[PDB]
Amino acid sequence: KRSGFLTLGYRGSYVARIMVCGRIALAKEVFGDTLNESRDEKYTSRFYLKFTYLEQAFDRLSEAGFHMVACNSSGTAAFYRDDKIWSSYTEYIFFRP
Amino acid sequence: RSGFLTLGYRGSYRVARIMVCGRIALAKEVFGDTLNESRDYTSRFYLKFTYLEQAFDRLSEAGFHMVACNSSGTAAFVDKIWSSYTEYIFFRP
Amino acid sequence: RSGFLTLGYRGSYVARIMVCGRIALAKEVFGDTLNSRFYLKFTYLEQAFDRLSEAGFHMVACNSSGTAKIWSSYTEYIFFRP
Amino acid sequence: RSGFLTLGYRGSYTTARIMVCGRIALAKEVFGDTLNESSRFYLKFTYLEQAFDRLSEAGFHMVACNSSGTAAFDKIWSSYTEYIFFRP
Repeated sequence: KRSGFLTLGYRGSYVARIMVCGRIALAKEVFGDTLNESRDEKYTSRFYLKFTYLEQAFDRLSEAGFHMVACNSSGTAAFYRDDKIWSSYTEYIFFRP
Repeated sequence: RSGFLTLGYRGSYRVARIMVCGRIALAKEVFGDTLNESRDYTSRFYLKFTYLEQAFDRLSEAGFHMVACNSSGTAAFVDKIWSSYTEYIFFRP
Repeated sequence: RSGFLTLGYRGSYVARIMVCGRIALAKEVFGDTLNSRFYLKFTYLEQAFDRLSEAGFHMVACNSSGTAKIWSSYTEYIFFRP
Repeated sequence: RSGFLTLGYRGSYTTARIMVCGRIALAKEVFGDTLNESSRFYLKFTYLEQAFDRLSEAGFHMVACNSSGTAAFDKIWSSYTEYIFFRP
């Protein structure tokens, strides 16, 4: 089935890492040869994106017919007391009918 | 004087409740009489007459900084209707 | 699944360990509860970090403030699960 | 003669200057020429153990301790501990 979900993970710290989770057939259709599997899962796996920024991944998902459904963001900071270093991780859940 | 404060915002995209968890001394110092205990979320404390932006101003003037955060927002068929629940962790040295 | 958990306790170096967060996350991690300012509280040997570590939570922040003689401190631990 | 003094200490123990807060008369008496203007000052040629000895020999007792530590992704820890001393 061409329908399904695709989770887009982004681990940033304010060249980051972009993750793609979901069925393999859906990941290869939207992202092509930018996938890099890292198993750590039946018919689904997690991939890392090369030669692709976050905005480009959105354009690939938008043209493929996916829409953002859920978004799980979380960040933690560490300290003088005015300057902090944030380390966030966001998951954008996309779905295609 | 030092310690943590937790905010629990459950909004949509203005009728959102703001849960507060932490020491009673720090919560009373920042929010004052806007603290209320629901006699009906492990703290049962919420904020009256206070939006999320106003809660950030009270924490900033009191000397608290956002050290951690975790948001989770879903969407239903409607653009769309987004329902997000966010937990803010504030800390004052 | 995700969320924060806070463990605050007033000791004299030990009283109850108050728990902050959601009731769903509190009962999922702990088999103990109660009825600071927190409705739920755990009274144990302070080895609840294991019940938090294997459950998926990690210590992300900590703050201990004590005053004097005998010291009366109040420590707050911040745990988070992705 | 009597007053308060605070010793700020910052560290970064992943997976260290010393600050002094108080009156210039009390800070100059305890730490001599080790403190420099940053009132607030920072110490040189002095560790945390030696700073406690200078306050102990001067008559200051530790009355408060506020230790804090924040982490960020097995992570980068940023700890800040200040000791509040007082002499009658």
